[PDB]
Amino acid sequence: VAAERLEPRVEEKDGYWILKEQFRKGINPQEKVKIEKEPMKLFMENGIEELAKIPIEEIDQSKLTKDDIDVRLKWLGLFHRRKNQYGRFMMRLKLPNGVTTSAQTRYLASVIRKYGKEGCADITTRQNWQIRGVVLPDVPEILKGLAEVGLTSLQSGMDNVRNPVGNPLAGIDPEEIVDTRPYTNLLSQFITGNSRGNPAVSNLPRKWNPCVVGSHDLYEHPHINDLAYMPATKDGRFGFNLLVGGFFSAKRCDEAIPLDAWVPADDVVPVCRAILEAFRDLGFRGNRQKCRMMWLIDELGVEGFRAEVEKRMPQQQLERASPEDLVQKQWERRDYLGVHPQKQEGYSFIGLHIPVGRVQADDMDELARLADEYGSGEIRLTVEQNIIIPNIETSKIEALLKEPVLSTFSPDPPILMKGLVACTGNQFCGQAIIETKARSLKITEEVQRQVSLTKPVRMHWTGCPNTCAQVQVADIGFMGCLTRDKNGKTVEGADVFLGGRIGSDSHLGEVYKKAVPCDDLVPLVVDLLVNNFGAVPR
Ligand code: SRM
Ligand code: SF4
Ligand SMILES: O=N[O-]
Ligand SMILES: [Cl-]
Ligand SMILES: [Cl-]
Ligand SMILES: [K+]
Repeated sequence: VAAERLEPRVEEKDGYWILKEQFRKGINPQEKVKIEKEPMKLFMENGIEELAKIPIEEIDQSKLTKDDIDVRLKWLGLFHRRKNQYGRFMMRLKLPNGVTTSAQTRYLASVIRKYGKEGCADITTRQNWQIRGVVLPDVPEILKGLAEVGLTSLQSGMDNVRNPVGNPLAGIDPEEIVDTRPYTNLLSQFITGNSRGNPAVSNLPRKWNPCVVGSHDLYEHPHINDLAYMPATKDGRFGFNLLVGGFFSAKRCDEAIPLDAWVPADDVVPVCRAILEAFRDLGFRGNRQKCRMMWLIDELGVEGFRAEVEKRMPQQQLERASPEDLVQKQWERRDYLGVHPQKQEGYSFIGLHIPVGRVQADDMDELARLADEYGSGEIRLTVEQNIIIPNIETSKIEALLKEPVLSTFSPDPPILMKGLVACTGNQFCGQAIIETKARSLKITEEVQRQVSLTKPVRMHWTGCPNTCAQVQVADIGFMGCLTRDKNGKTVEGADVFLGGRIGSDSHLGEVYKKAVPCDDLVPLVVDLLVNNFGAVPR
């Protein structure tokens, strides 16, 4: 690698970071959008106020403003559903560690309630909230309303640092390694500039996913994050070994690799900053399929990339990885659904199944009511698109289990539902090839009617090769495709994946059988469960 390759390609100009004039050749169209107008100005210079007043039909008549609503608004967490729900915006938060309050939940419910049939909300595979139905004229008021209740939607889409994932049992599990909340909180504060915007990390070549591990279970999926903090003691000091570059895409899925770096616990933010600066400064900005950070690591080599991180650390210090980390390889991932005692004597948490992560406003209000009546007004989201209500006095559990809403959001649903994960799909997502959420529920219900089993089989449904629902981690994964029935008619189908493992002994699954019509999946899956996962026909 020539020394010229290491020249930073972006520069700070008037509070924002822009590609240098000599590093603009051959850039992709998204890079051109970012140069044409700085997306962060919509928030930081209140550009949204005037934009929101322009009728959408008028907005669509010019490239600049159409790009504002279709692309730049993703820096404010707003996602125009142009193809499948025209004129409506999905809105996505920052929610470090998946932690929400009842007041925040009620606020979000109040926003979606306004939109009637166009509104609903979803828990995401980064333990985050998305709300739906938003119209552009309401955006300024919603941004103000979010801030009022202590929420931000900043930098949650496009070429930004995505939701910092942590241990859903942080602070409450007797078996936790380290409470991840302080760290994910710090990361989110750093990323968003304390909810004011942080332009230093908002012009990346591509999206970038961070997580902080605090569980032996590895609930945080460190193997598939761009930066994963693995708790590790080194030379008598608590800190983190760092894994880098994990990612999924249509073209390529790769597990994170060791940076060969350990940082003291207090250096979590400094090293996040150093890694992001190196990625921002040096990353490829051509073909979008080759812009994730792993591609830079491969170009420089991991040692070459490490040197770039090291030079950007305070005092240019970056220790080598600790020989061992604190995560115990002797471990079985634990079910968190149901009632579990906390480390605080006399308290329990309850994990509740949210079918395919989908809720309506009334459901949100009810969950918020439960968290207030039974817990501490806290609702935690999980990456399987479920919830945990922590901090419940154990003597209240008997009454809680009788609450009518628990018949819908159950502490003990059938085992296949416990592990079911599904992306948005074509109800709202323009890239989706198939409908996912309704279909996956229907198929799973039919499968479980036919077989019983005791193994916690994890089934993931994703609507297109972007694999937002992570089919490569599943015991059985389903990737949307179009295929053909016996008469040659177009039908929805799935490419079926097998081989995904999570926890310490992680492994990426691969296509097992292509082009299976969705209407033919039940017998295939029933047989796979009996033959490979110990299921028994009813
Ligand atoms: C909501 C969510 C799936 C869900 O049902 O839970 C989701 C939904 C979408 N993803 Fe994703 N992704 C979601 C997690 C993921 C993950 C999983 C993860 O983070 O562990 C991945 C795979 C892992 C990874 O990225 O390394 C993922 C890979 C993508 C990709 C492919 C990235 C790539 O490098 O090629 C895109 C397309 C892109 O960014 O170019 C995409 C694009 C999109 C968009 C924003 C596309 C769009 O504008 O329509 C989807 C919005 C649909 C909608 O209305 O909801 N989404 N997306 C997840 C939101 C997470 C969050 O709260 O921030
Ligand atoms: S996997 Fe495809 S269909 Fe599903 S939410 Fe992601 S982009 Fe949309
Ligand atoms: O928002 N899915 O990258
Ligand atoms: Cl995006
Ligand atoms: Cl679209
Ligand atoms: K779920």
